[PDB]
Amino acid sequence: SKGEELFTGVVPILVELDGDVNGHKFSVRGEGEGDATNGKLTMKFICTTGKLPVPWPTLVTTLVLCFARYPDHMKQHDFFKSAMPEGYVQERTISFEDDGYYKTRAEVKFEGDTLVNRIELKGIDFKEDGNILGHKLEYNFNSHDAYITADKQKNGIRSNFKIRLNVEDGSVQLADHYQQNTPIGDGPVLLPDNHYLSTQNALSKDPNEKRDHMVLLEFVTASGI
Repeated sequence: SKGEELFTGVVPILVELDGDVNGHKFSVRGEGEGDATNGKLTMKFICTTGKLPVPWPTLVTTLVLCFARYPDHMKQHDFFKSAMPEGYVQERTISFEDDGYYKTRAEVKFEGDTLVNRIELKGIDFKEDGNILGHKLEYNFNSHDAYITADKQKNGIRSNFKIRLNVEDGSVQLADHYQQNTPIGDGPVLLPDNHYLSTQNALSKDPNEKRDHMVLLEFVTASGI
């Protein structure tokens, strides 16, 4: 795949998110690099408008599946890299149990040598002292698997998956994700057989950083074929 050739080394990443949750407007910018050969990415994100009005763990999945590692032994098509450099649109509904929901639309594509994820996020119907707007979630993110299927009619893929967010009182709150991806432009893409992506995330803080921020290490690996 020609798109696959763009990922054999280390690739710089830029993430830009404009958000509006219950009328609270905010922006996030992130920079880092991705190593798709190892399924690895490292990022630092900053809330550039001041205080982030939602917990950072609720934004992890919104803030580049082209950096997944697709192992040889499954020998299956990589939709996300095959769409590059022109890239793809990634859209989601994210529902939080007994609370509001996010709607997201992002374009993932090369701008020069940088893989860019540019996102528009809207949050609706949140409770002002629920776990999200009330900041009652732990600063961590559990490992999870997500099932990927081909969407033949839209020449893309879909994925419905759940995330278990840890609440400060010891319980969990489900954030259910409903995702669809479609290619940008008219280049040919590879539609995969059904498979899984497995993800792990390590969240930390920069001790010299005064702004509201998140340092992230993430691994994404394909399986099941």
